[PDB]
Amino acid sequence: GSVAIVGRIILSGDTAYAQQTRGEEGAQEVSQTGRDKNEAEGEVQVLSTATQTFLGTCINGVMWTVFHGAGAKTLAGPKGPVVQMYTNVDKDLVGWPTPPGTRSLTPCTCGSADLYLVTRHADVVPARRRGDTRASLLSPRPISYLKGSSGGPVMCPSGHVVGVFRAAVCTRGVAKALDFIPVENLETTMRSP
Ligand SMILES: CC(C)(C)[C@@H]1NC(=O)O[C@@H]2CCC[C@H]2OC/C=C/C(F)(F)c2nc3ccccc3nc2O[C@@H]2C[C@@H](C(=O)N[C@]3(C(=O)NS(=O)(=O)C4(C)CC4)C[C@H]3C(F)F)N(C2)C1=O
Ligand SMILES: [Cl-]
Ligand SMILES: [Zn+2]
Repeated sequence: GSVAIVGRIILSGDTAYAQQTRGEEGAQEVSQTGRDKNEAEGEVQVLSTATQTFLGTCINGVMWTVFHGAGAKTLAGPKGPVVQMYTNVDKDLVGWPTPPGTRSLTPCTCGSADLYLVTRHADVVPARRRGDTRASLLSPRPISYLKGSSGGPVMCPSGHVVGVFRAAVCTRGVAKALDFIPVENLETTMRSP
């Protein structure tokens, strides 16, 4: 089974919109055959396997997502399934060559502490950065609000990408903070010998 693109999260600065591109049947077919003839576009994709769904974020020519969503699976593409370029279980990180037609977000170099997560439902969730990999939510959220958004982007006010959403700091079913793979750690992954 392959990972399939089933939609994209269109970013328009302050707001986002979730556009579905595959229904359940089409999604399953793309994952089964590993072949996807739709011309992809955008920077944030909605991804699905046979059993799960989550997000992927295009950065530095690679579409990144979480290992706990994609495993080591191939990505369905126009020429057939595409093997993962990066697979790091320790970081819960995987990457494929960015699908043709997509574009990459720019890594943030402005150091702003005011961040926002874009969820799979196109919700924008403000957060305040707390160290390298964490950001505290301005408003607590039920975990169901954030489920399915692993692999989505954490952004700065200028529309730069700061990190890739990995996990929620969550007790008693309420998320208080975000854990994300910082963009600098993606560059390290692309530099690791
Ligand atoms: C309690 C909780 C919120 C469920 C949990 N918090 C939590 O563990 O907090 C601690 C303390 C602060 C950071 C974190 O340190 C531990 C690191 C965990 C990890 F992430 F690195 C991780 N590495 C793995 C590597 C290999 C195999 C499996 C792995 N499994 C992992 O974590 C698991 C999964 C991850 C998850 O749910 N991610 C999200 C999501 O949407 N997934 S998903 O799309 O629906 C779906 C399941 C389809 C793919 C974004 C959060 C959303 F729900 F908000 N988890 C549990 C959590 O977030
Ligand atoms: Cl990391
Ligand atoms: Zn920035």
